[PDB]
Amino acid sequence: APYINAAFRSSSEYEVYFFAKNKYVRLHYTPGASSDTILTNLRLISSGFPSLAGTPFAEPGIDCSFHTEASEAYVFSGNHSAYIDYAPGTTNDKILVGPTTIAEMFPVLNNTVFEDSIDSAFRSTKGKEVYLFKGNKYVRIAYDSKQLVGNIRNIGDGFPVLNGTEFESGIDACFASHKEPEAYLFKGQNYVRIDFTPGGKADTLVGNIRPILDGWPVLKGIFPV
Ligand SMILES: [Ca+2]
Ligand SMILES: [Cl-]
Ligand code: NA
Repeated sequence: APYINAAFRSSSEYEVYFFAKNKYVRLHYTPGASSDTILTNLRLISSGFPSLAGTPFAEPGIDCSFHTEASEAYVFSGNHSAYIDYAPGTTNDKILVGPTTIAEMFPVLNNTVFEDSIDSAFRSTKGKEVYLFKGNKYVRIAYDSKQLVGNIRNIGDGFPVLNGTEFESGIDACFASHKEPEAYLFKGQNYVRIDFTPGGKADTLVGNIRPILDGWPVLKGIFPV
């Protein structure tokens, strides 16, 4: 039971979506402060995103997601994917593409460890790049061309600061902060903050690791879900 199974940052400034099982919350956050606030109380994914009702993303829920551009995002559940427009503040949310399987959405992932499911992913600052994580492996993909960038690598090799930590063999969830170029990584009950610089994964800065319920105290008594 990882506390947070998926996360992606909103088109709304300093807002983020955290998913756990078939449910989610929408938070307003402030880097540097423990002052985070719930804007949308824990509820069914299908309630917050009606276009997802009757799909793997509603039940059992979203296990990986990343922000792309505008109010669009990629979501996953097992071996399934959808490109969606969540249209913040309106009844106009919709699936642009899918549901389809991961390999159908991204043929470059066919016959890889990513085909059957993806642990987590976050939006890079460079071009249209996105970091995908599955076990102890990661790879960058450009979401527009849908082509891979670089080789599939061990997290520990691509990110030496994460080598030896609990993130080395996997990342349960993560998202790109509105404060660039930072990201948050989540593993089990813990999380950490990073400062990354595209191309130079080796030059990643990492903070000390903390329990989720201490860094985001507002989730206390709500998470684990
Ligand atoms: Ca996950
Ligand atoms: Cl994620
Ligand atoms: Na993201």
